[PDB]
Amino acid sequence: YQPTPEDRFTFGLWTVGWQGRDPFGDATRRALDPVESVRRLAELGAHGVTFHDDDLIPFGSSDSEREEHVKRFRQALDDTGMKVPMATTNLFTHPVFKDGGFTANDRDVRRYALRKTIRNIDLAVELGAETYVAWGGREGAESGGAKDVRDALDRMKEAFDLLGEYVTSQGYDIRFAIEPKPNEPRGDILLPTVGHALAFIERLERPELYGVNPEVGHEQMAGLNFPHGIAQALWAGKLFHIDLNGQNGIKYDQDLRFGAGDLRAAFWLVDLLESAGYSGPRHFDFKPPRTEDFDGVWASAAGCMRNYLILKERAAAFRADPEVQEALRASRLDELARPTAADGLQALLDDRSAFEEFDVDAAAARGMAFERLDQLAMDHLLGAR
Amino acid sequence: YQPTPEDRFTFGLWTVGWQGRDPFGDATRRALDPVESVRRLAELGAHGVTFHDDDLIPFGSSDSEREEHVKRFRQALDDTGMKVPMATTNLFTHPVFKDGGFTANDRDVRRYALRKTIRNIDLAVELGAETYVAWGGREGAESGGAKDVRDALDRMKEAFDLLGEYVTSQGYDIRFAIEPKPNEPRGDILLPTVGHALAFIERLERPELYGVNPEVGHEQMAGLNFPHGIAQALWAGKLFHIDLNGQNGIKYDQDLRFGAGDLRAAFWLVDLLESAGYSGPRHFDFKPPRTEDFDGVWASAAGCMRNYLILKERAAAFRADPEVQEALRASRLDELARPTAADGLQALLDDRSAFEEFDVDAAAARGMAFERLDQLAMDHLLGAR
Amino acid sequence: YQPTPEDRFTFGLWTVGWQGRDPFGDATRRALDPVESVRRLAELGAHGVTFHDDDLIPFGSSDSEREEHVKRFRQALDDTGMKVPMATTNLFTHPVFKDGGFTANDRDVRRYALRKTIRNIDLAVELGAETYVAWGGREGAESGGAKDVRDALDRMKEAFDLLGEYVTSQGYDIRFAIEPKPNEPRGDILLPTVGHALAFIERLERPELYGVNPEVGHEQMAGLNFPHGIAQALWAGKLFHIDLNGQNGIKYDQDLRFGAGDLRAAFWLVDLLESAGYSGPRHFDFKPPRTEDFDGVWASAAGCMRNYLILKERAAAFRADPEVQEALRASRLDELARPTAADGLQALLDDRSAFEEFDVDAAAARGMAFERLDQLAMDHLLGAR
Amino acid sequence: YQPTPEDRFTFGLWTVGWQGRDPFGDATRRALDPVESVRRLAELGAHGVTFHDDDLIPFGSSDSEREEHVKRFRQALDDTGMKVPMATTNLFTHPVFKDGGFTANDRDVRRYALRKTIRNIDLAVELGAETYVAWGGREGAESGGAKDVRDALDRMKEAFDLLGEYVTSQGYDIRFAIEPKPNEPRGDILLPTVGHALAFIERLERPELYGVNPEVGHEQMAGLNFPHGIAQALWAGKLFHIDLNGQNGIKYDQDLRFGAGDLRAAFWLVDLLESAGYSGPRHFDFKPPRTEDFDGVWASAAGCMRNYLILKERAAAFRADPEVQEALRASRLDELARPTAADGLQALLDDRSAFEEFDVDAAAARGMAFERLDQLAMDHLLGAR
Ligand SMILES: [Mn+2]
Ligand SMILES: [Mn+2]
Ligand SMILES: [Mn+2]
Ligand SMILES: [Mn+2]
Ligand SMILES: [Mn+2]
Ligand SMILES: [Mn+2]
Ligand SMILES: [Mn+2]
Ligand SMILES: [Mn+2]
Repeated sequence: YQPTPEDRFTFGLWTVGWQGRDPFGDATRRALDPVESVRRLAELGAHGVTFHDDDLIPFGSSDSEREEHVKRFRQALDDTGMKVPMATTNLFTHPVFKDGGFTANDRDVRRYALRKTIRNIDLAVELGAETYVAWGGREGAESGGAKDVRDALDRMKEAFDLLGEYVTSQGYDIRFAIEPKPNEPRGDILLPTVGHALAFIERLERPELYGVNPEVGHEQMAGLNFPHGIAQALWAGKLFHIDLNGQNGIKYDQDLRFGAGDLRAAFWLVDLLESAGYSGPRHFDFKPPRTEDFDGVWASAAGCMRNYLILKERAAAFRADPEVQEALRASRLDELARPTAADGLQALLDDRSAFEEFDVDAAAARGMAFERLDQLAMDHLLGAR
Repeated sequence: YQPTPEDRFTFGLWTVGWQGRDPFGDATRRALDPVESVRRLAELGAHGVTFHDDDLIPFGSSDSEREEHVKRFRQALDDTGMKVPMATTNLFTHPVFKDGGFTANDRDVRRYALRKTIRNIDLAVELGAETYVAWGGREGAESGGAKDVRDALDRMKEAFDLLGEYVTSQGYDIRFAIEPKPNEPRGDILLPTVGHALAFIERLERPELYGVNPEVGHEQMAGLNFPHGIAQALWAGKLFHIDLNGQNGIKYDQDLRFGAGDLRAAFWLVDLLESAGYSGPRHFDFKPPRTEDFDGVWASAAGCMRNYLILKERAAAFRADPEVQEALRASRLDELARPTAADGLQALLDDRSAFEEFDVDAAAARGMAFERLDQLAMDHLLGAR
Repeated sequence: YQPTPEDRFTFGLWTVGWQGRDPFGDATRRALDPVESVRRLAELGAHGVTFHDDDLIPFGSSDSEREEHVKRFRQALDDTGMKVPMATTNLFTHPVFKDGGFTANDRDVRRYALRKTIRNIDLAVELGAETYVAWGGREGAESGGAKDVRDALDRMKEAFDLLGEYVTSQGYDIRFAIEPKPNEPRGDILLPTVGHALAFIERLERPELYGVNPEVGHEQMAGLNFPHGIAQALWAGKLFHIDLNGQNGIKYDQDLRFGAGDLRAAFWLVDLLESAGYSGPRHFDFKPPRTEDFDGVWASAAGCMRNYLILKERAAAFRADPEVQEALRASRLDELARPTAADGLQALLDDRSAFEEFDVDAAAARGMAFERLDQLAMDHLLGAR
Repeated sequence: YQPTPEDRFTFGLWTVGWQGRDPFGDATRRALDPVESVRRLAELGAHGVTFHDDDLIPFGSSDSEREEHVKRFRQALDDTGMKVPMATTNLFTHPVFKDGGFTANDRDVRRYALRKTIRNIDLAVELGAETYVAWGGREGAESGGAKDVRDALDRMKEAFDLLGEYVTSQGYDIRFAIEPKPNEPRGDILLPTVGHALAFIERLERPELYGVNPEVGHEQMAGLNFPHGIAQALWAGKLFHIDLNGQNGIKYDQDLRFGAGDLRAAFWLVDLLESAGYSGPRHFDFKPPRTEDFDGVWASAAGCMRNYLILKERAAAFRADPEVQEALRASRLDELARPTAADGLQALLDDRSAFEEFDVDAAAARGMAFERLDQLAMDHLLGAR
């Protein structure tokens, strides 16, 4: 279960570089040099890294400081052949963004947010990012009066439309991926799920330019089925990127290493991604627990990729197993793929077998055989076949 | 706080009619005659009633039995002047639907589900329904292998497309409203939130024919902000109908009377509906707790309407209060309503005041004054102003 | 992973015998004869069965009907050598119990609840039950005014004290196990967690007679760590019995087969039970999903026991692995077992190494190595060592 | 609704003093001088303030630095007549506590934690604290192997026993209050609910010295009914102190001002505290949202107290209302207060009216009238009576 760069595993600078500050705790680790992160992740078999602007270039950097940070980073990338498939803006950390970036009540803040984003889009393109992620962590409210959500959605559309106009004007190929999260740090965050983000995108001027960057933990913070959400994103053609981590149901965003939290959900996710032929980065947005030293950081990072590869093997064996294939037939997964009424409305209306002469009781009596199928899945996950 | 018909309060037959069977409990109340329900609801100042097919006509009724049930119901409606603004299909109760209606793995069940729906659409239109609701309560899974969600969404789209074709073919004015729910009775339900439903609708052949019927409790079962969800639905022009009730956060679907559960959320919902000039039914999908006799049923129903009317008064008083108008200005709600960059992309890019010359620290230092605003809101809700 | 009776796997009649009625659904399976359940479970390698009074003897049975039901049951038990280690009362299904048994507001209902319980205690003793379970599913409220909880706890203590007096008076060896659940079917249930039940027991007249019967799904309905709860129960000497099943975090009580839901929690539970040398029944309180026919029922039941046995093997291999043993030392699990201050208060106060001369920074710099340990645990669970 | 000192409203230094650092955000406010906090809180009509050691004296202060901080604080207290009814230790912020204080795997950390606590107990007593709170925020785990919970509870008991020995040895009157929290910042925290804490206390050497300090938000993070929890604490005689704030169900710890979050729960809490004649501090552990400037801080703090006083008025009016007294009788709350079987076990056994001759159907038919009662409660809360 050794990762190779062809596996397209990527990590945010901010993941292995998390110093372990939480709402009740000071840092437990010194800052990481992005250069060290690039080299160490390469050694572990990573494909690439990602960054917020402010991960790579300290906020408030001079142009000359900015140049030096980027130069050193590119030297590390060039030396190792590591890629930068995705980049994003920090519109959450600085107190200016305390009521949001794109949907800050203060108009001057909204304009600044856009300029900050646009600057980093340029850098992303220079570094070869195919996807530009937007997580609106500060977009929302703790109280009802604070935020008119219709107005906020107007501002959010305006922002994303302007970003679309910008990339088009520049002839960039980069696409946008909106990252939903239901809450935290805001009491409620706008576009709280994959669903809300997908719906919003349809109302943008150039919807083709926007998809989703769903995160395992985020959907699970709403107690939602992450594989189901990813399925709908795939169905919409909108899975531009994905964030992989672990979460123990409905609490604060834990950002455990992938495979931790809901193990079975991780299995069904990997099954879906591989079955669907998702070709995007397998990106880990995770935090090595602050209990850990740097040995633990790199162990946790390695664990992300290991767990993906184990689950990939087990999902593949599941699908390849003739006993499972028969179980799928027994459960009529194959019938689910048949059109309901390719014969058309009139044919359906005129079909006595579909109502008048439908034996509801015979149909009802048919077991779905789902439990046998699921225990085959369990056996395969646990290598108990 | 006396309800009158022009308040547009409506109830499902299945609400006041709930006999109090739960997963651990037998009925605590005898079945209600729909005729009595109509009469009692009329006396309480209800505008209308709604029904599943199987609430009005017992499943498997003969034509003569069906005619007699509909005859008696129509007489009650005519006697009282009660309206039927909405109806729906029961695609969840009968064992045949144990793996779904429209997305049953069994093709013959999918076809039956459609025929059952179409039959009731005709009756709904006869009785004057402007909205036809679909709650796909059995669409989903308890286990990962049981349901291919991409295939399921293909079948779901086919079903809704066919229903659209049908209403078009008949020259009906009735529109569909998809009712999301995250879980229960399936382990996970497809289209689990307002977001997922809105997204799905955009992929239908005739999206204009479909909106959402969000339920307070359902969004809150995912820990989501219901007012925020309703805001997004309104933003999308897709709030065709709404289900009002109470829920205490993330647990089984409680269907408490409206005002119970999250009282603050109820306030902000009514504020939004009234502000936005929602003109649809105020429909209660609730269950009088099984502790109650019939006196308690009618008390609970009266409570739904009473609570709406109190909250309406308090929300209106909030928005009218000069002190609140000043607080909203202090919190820059007015700035939120102004376009971020009506001067356009190029002007934004060239605006040094938006970046190089933006005083981030001065902006960050401005308090949002949200707490003062919210306490004004609290004072108004509690009548302590 | 073949179960043997020595494994002490037990099932409620109501588990495999669940006909699949849920709050939105009619039965999907015919009723099971307890006699068939005994014989089929025996064939699958079960140790025993359990029952509510009303599972074995239909409510309202004549004495002669009661005698015939029990006679047939005992013939099946005697034929197979199947045991009845636990029994319980149904104080939830009948509408009389709509506001509770022991803490019904109606005093006459409370007295009836006790008499119903006492009758079944006698039967339990006849059948050789070592544990008598009480799940107060109807003890609680949907509204604040309905239930004075101090009064309710007075009534609950009175009831349990009377039950203690009864078993003592009869010289029975049977002990009581209180089963917590946070909600459902009541909006909130009294003694909602293992903690609340443990605390309550300490205030009973004869606390030695009472322990807990924790259920996986129930604790997880409060988003709690079930293994942690079981640890505290073990610490208190109060794990008389346990209910094993699966649950996907915070929603309605799913009662999935054991191993389903939170797989990693199941692993850590089995690790703890085996490590602690828990000698009580491994009891499954689960429901074969209503999607299933009887083939699926028995497959689901078999899966309960299979999953326990796989997890038992993996937990044992984890603990036996010298690499894991070293990881545990690296993480100072062994230091956790050392008394903090066996040298006593004065010694601690006078110990400069404990404050004045404690190098906080050196201590802080020590990594806990928890991530390496946890990935060893993951490898072992998945058989990827 | 003007607060005055005799209302016993108290605030942590860390509440109004919160600089607004969260897991995704830098400070939005400058540090507050405790002297200013004391003065401002006094002007708002606060009774008292509380502190962690490290709120009052910066970690690692010299004796001269410590004396100067305490000197200035004492002067503020003396100037204003503000009391210090409670204090506590910070065993969570410093990296040394990253795996806990009392249940750190590292023995030397456990000993340090105790010495740090004991130092502050002395200061607490000097300043007139009647209660010493312990929130073990770092006691727990993110992973299953990291913490043996039985061993941890052994260490936790040792720690609390030693603290009991200390206060006894010094002849202090101060009592301990353990503050439960289910999670955050640990993945799971030991003693996660009021229940678990109550249970644990019963196993201490001197249980009379220990109660609970429950927090609204903490119980609600497990989706529990806070009033119910407080009722059980009162029942046990263990409500030594209470933390008041707001929380929106199952998510990160929000620490909204009291009255925000679950408003209904706030009502029923105040009703209970006042009815039970709780005489302890009404302490607010809250954070003014980081959106706010200092004007917003003091508004938020004022809101805490205002909301308590409104709810107090409404609860008193509810209980005083003859209509409510009648509704409570109709719902048999008076019957709940009567012993079930003061006639004793034998009399109960011999009472045919309790079984053979009990009319179950007549009992079942009696409505509980809970909905009428609750709507009276709603009317009173909203001032609509
Ligand atoms: Mn996250
Ligand atoms: Mn992410
Ligand atoms: Mn509902
Ligand atoms: Mn509904
Ligand atoms: Mn259960
Ligand atoms: Mn159970
Ligand atoms: Mn808190
Ligand atoms: Mn607190």
